[PDB]
Amino acid sequence: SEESQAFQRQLTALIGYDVTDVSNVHDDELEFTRRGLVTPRMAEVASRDPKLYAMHPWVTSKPLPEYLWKKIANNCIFIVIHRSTTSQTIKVSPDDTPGAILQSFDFVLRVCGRDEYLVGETPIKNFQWVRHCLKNGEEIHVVLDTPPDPALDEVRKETVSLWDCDRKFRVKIRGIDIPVLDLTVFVEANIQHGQQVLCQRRTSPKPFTEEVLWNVWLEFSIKIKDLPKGALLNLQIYCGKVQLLYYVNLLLIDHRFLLRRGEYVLHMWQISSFNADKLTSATNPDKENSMSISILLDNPIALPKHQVRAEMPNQLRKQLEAIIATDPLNPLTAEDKELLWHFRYESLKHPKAYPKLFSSVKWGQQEIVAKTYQLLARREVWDQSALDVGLTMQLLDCNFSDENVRAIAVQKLESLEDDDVLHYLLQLVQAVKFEPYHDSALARFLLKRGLRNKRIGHFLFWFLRSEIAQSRHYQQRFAVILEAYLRGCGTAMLHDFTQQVQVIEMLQKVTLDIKSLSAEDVSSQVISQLKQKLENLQNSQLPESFRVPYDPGLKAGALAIEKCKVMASKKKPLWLEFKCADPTALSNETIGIIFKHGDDLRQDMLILQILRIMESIWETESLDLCLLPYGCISTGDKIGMIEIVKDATTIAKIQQSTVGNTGAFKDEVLNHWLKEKSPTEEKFQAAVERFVYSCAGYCVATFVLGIGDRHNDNIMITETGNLFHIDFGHIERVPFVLTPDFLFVMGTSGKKTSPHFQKFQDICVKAYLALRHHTNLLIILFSMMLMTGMPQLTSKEDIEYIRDALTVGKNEEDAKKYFLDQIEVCRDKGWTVQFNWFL
Ligand SMILES: Cc1c(-c2cccnc2)nc2cc(F)ccc2c1N1CC(C)(C)c2ccc(N3CCOCC3)cc21
Repeated sequence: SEESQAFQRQLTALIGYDVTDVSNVHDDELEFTRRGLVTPRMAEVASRDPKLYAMHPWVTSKPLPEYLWKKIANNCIFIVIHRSTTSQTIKVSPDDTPGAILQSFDFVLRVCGRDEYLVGETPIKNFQWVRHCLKNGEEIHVVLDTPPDPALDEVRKETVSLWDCDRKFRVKIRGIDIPVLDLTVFVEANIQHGQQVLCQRRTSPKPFTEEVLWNVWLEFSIKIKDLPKGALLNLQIYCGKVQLLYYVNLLLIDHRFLLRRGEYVLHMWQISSFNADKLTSATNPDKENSMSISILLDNPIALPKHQVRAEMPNQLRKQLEAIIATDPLNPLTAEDKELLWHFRYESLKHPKAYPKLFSSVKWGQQEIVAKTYQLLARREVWDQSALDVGLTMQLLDCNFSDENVRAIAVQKLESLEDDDVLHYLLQLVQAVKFEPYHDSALARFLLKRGLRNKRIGHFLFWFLRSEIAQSRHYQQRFAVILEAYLRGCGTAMLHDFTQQVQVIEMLQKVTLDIKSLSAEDVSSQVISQLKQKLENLQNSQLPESFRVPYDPGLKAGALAIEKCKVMASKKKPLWLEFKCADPTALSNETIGIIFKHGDDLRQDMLILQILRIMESIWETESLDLCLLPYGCISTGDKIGMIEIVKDATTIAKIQQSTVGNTGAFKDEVLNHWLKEKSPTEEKFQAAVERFVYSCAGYCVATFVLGIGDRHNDNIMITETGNLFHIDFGHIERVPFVLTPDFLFVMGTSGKKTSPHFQKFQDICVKAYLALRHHTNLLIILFSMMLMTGMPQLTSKEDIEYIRDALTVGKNEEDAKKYFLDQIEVCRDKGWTVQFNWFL
């Protein structure tokens, strides 16, 4: 090809990884998966509606919450429509479709300021933009526009069976080789299914020289026929009690159902328990620095494909139901497992048993797996059950290495409306890390949902890009998936993405480079160089405009160079501000972005995403808690962008402005800072109200996530009362932050109970118990968040935190008093922890 000369090179610049490269493989799975994904791409590319894809209307089908109906004025909402200069307002009823607004005099209603549209056979109350304008209390400003051309979305034209082998499995350990290094070393070969170790053998310990040869056949007790698809040969290196130093993996049954054979020279990863990177089929690309193991597999041999009780004692049925009932983090004993397995079919009638049930399968037995597959072909009850994401997630996590088990989870995700895919996208993307193969139902599901929706597609991109840039363990796989998406998203977005990448690489350089200029307190000279470079950048590199990666509605244009700065901070982040590229954007507010190196923002992304989830949980119960989960995209290695939240300062700086440094903390400061930012009493008390919700939200949220105890230049408030935590990329005590200054805004002091503080407790306990009505879901998101986002060798102990936090097994009454105890610890401690942070 001759125009693939541009296209492929263009794809590599957009992906941030050369997909075609085969220097770091030992088989052809990645290349296979590229080819295997063409079909699911062609299928979505071809079946999606050209025009709806072009306008990507962002819509929901949940009920309009109680808090937003109470904001409707006599079943009528106002919409302002703009032509040239002149515009006029129109009365509308929540049920009005855009078409039923068009004939009210071919064009299309575009939102003012944004690349957001109000088109399609859904009521106007069902568009998120409208729901946003009610949320904050804004008028809906639209523009009579001609619909964008689908031609721009155009997509460029593109011999013996296994269950007959009764011989025991064995692998030759030839030896190991470190290029550069006084103890001893041995090799541990685990046959793994999920996190479960089926069989384990060791070499005898040898002296640890830069080369160690064993030449030994490690014979296993598991038969070849007893190997299940998705089994991992996990080779590990310990030294000497012992210590794990290098790990590496190899699928025993490969992507064409063939049993793995022959000579392998695999490069291994170092160490710096439950951790997604520990499961990777990827080899270490650093050939020169890293340790490698040499092995031999020999005996082709292929794995094939296949083609009742329900009357139990009382004591037994209950014991089963007690097991089904326990949380996702509860250990199943041998007794538990044997019980679930025997009552297989009774258990199948309970969708909630599924995780626990398929955790009872002895995957090291061919016949058992067969019975399991029999069982899965009988899933009417499952197939009929209403979607449960908490349940669906549990089956996609690290404890399930089975294509068919995982398929049934992805089956349920199929029914998510595009709104919920956005809510779970990040976590789903991360769950790809648990998939035993590069091609899987989960990867294809993300592929096609991404292709069907420019919004899911846009974030999909950034999420895969984020990992490709900083995970050697999973860049190859994500790269394959992203290339797949890119070859289907259509020229328009490829042009968008291209612009987006260029801009952020221009700016990352200006961050990299500026950071270097400062001895750790802003220099006078650094202002010269920054403002020079930002002018020197706008001259001949920055485009007329680019999409804001954390908000793809918003196009950013020229820089507000005058307003750009670098914080008095040790990580020297950039404070950039951009004019909106949209003339129709009847704002004047800039678009504010922070660029920061030094922090791992993948951790922020994860926590922020969880917060958006807690929000929608609250929505199901008609609660609003006015969390502020600001946009934040990680783009590379310890570097990314952060939404600047307009009119907001930190609690600490409010303490630093009235009292000064060495914080002799005063209580009245916040309340009269608020007062002094409020114009009227009306807008003041609304701001105090917003604070009661804001505070309680972040109280409940931070405690549950165990990130509650915080230094308070990490808590921010808007001039309109909105409290919100920031910089999550960090982590005697305190459950969450509820200081005398917050309490005084509520109207309390030391030991009292104002009208608002009662409401605070009321709102708290409601929020806390609402979360508990999704215990299972939060537990799994938290587990998954730890395993894929926080490198820490994260243990059971780390994860068991949220069990306690959400007081599992406890009744509603008992937990309400648990949470109220928490509040009272904060009441009791006052300024102690805050003061203690200082040093
Ligand atoms: C709090 C604050 C502030 C700040 C703003 C108002 C009052 N006091 C401090 N200014 C900054 C200016 C910069 F150029 C860079 C960073 C900050 C900054 N930080 C520090 C840090 C940890 C990098 C950070 C992380 C998130 C945020 N956000 C602030 C914008 O709101 C969304 C998130 C700010 C800051």
